[PDB]
Amino acid sequence: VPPHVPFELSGAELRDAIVQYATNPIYHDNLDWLNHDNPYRRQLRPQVLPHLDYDKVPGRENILNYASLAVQRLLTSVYEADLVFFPKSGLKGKEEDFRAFYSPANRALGERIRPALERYAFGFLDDEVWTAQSLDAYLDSLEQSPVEKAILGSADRERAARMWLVQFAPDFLSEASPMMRNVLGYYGPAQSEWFKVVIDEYGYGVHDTKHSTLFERTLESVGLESDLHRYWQYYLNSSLLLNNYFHYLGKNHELFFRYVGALYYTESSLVDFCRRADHLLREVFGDTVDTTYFTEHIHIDQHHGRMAREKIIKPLVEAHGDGIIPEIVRGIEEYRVLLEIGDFDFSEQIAWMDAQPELKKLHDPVFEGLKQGKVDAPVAHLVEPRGELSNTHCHDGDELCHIVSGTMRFESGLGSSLTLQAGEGVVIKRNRLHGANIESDECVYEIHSVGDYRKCL
Amino acid sequence: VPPHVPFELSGAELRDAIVQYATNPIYHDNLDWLNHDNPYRRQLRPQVLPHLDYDKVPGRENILNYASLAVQRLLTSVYEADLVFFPKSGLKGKEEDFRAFYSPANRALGERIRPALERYAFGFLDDEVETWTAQSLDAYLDSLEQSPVEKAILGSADRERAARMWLVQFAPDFLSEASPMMRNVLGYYGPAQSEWFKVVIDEYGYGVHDTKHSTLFERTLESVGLESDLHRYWQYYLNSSLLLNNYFHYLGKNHELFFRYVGALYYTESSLVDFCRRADHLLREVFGDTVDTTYFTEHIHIDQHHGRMAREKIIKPLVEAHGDGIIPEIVRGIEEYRVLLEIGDFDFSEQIAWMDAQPELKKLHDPVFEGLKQGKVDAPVAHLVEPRGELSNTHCHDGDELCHIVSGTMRFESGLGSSLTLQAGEGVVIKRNRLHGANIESDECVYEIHSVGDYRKCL
Repeated sequence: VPPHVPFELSGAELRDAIVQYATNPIYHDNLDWLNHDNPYRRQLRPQVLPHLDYDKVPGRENILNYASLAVQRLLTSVYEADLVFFPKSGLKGKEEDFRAFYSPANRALGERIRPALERYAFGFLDDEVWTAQSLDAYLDSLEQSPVEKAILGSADRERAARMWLVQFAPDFLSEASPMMRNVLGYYGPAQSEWFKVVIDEYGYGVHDTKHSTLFERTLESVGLESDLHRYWQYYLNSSLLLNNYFHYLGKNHELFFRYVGALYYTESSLVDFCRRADHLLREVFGDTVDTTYFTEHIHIDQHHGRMAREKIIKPLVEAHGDGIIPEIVRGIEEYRVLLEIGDFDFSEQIAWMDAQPELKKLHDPVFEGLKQGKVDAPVAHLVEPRGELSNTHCHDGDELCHIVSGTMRFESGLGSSLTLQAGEGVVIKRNRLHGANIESDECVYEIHSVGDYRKCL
Repeated sequence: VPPHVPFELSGAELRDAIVQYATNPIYHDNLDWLNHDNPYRRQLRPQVLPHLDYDKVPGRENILNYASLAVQRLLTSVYEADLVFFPKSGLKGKEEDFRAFYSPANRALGERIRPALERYAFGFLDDEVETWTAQSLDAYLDSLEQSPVEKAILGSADRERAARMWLVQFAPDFLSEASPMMRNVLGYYGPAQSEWFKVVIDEYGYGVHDTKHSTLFERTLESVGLESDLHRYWQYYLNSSLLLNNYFHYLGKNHELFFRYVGALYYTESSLVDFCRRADHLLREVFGDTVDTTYFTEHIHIDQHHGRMAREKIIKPLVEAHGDGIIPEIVRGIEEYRVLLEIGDFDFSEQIAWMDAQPELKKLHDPVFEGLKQGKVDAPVAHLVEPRGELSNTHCHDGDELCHIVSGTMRFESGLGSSLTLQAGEGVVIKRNRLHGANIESDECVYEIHSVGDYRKCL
């Protein structure tokens, strides 16, 4: 028997493999801000991917850096090759993109880089996070939320709530897809118990009461659309991370017990989430908003937490022993970490959107500070024609964008834009999602990499 | 944007990649004939994988050759990394194998070769299966005696053995019932998604485990003395059984084939009652009162299946929403599946005939062994010497072979419950494409293998 050469992919070969997957034409930059009813096109900004170092895994303090956002976007596209999508208007005239996404090549190229991508995306959780006795003590251990504060306190509550709702589109519109990955196969009575939870989310198979269909009504009632992924460029790093974590747990069955932990915790908190979400949306929108998606779990026992602990966790540790409980605990603790990152990232993004007029004015003192040599900042000189749309991304330090001539639409969130004319500009805050489009025949501008804009004031 | 290098994997690079996947220790030869409640070990015979040509895709006349068997075994193992299994006895003591099967490496190595394995396994269908409209499709759908399995089992020299061999062929499918179909309910698509989910719920007993259909088939197996741990009977799974099961994982994993699965689902539903009626009858005739056929008698009532729904609430809205251009794919799913069924019928009939003929083929060794000694045939011969316990895991050869035992004792295994004891001077004719293996029972065995091709030419 020939020796087994262990799987290995790193360095430049990994970079080339990531670029190879992502240069499929369906992943190239969009010429618009939105995907118009095409579930096969996802913007991965492949032109940047040759220049990222996938081998040095980031810690938590840098997981909102651009390389992390790029990897979350890559991973969502890789996981979703396993999901069935058709356009709302039907497949007609989109068959070419359909076959570019569902192809042997696109699957194999994505699956080859998936281990490296998952190390980059989730490796930081190793540093961030047993008997049956203490386990049942640990689970016994388990107020305005940060999201409520961000939305209710925003200078544009409806814009902030709409930005929040679209973060959930890939999760809620494909509701229970990652959980369904754990029902394939042949194992104990726990398998039918997992299946029961999936069935509830699918509305027992009645499409009108399928939970995804209810969230369609929620989106449409506040003037948003329900086609995936219309708002791809407005998905925060942290929202993709949260969604990706459950596909990670569901696809990789050595993490099955981590998912058992996460299922208990999410079911246990589902009612409080839906009540807060129902309350918040009615506050912001009034009678207009359809919150049926959430009010289907506003009764106190309208969840699966009690059965998750009794008929999933209990039989599994008995059949497989206490060696699995540290994984059950780890799934709970990892999910809680990701939730905190989401709260931080979302609140930061809303504050960044709300501050746009002040940050346009702050361009002036920051620019003057550069003249005075307060910061020795690298400069980039760019010239771009009309319609050259920079798909949304972020930078890892603060940047100053200064318009020499022309007109730029500076995009900072859904419904959040600035028109920058000659002599104007904007302070771009580190890790904030933003993009730009050129709305004059030509635009000449500069990007100064100031690091920390406060040193220029 | 850098230029896109199209995915490419062929020749020696592909051979090395298949070897690299398959040399994971959980895939090495078993020292016994059975896997003993360990669902992470699958025998891929990796030592022979360097010497197969994965680039030349066989046609139908050659899809029971050994390379096709080896690819079916690989593909089953690749697909099943997506399925959850735990040992019946629990995970304690099997954690290392558990993590060897569910690892980033094992998945990534298998997924890299999956395109090439699927071309090898399924490419012949392009030739076996040749614009449409909504009710030219309805005319075609409307257009769709002892069954081959009924004849194979009830015509057998050993009815019970033939039926047990048949039942174990279904273990990977029935014990993971509806797993490939579940692959189609992930995502976000129209009303068809919830109609598909209905069918999945129905084969999983609606989340009640004792009513769940895999548990019913567990009771079938145990009622005739077989076990229901996966994959206990791996070495007795025929090429065609794996091929049929893999075809649905293929359709399920690769959503460009979604409409083929829509067709296949209709055809299997509208065939299910006939199949279950015949299975229930033949098992009762073979085993009597002892056999539990509830798994089958769940579906012995005419029109109590999902076929009408699949036509009305799945096929009809998808054709309206996505256009008539998907109809050739719906038909192709039906026609490709029917080809695979024909192959299964032949392969299983051949295997049972081969098990039943073991006494005669042991005697046929004598006129064939001498026929070679008569200048008659110029057949290559390998001289093999092997120690005790050298269990050759089951495989097949592409031509007839004569096995002659110079000295020692060999257990020659031709099927579940089908064995020969071969001693000095004795031997057996090994028929092309038939599944078999051997174990050395003395502590040394000297024997010879003559590639006679067609043993007829030595008579």
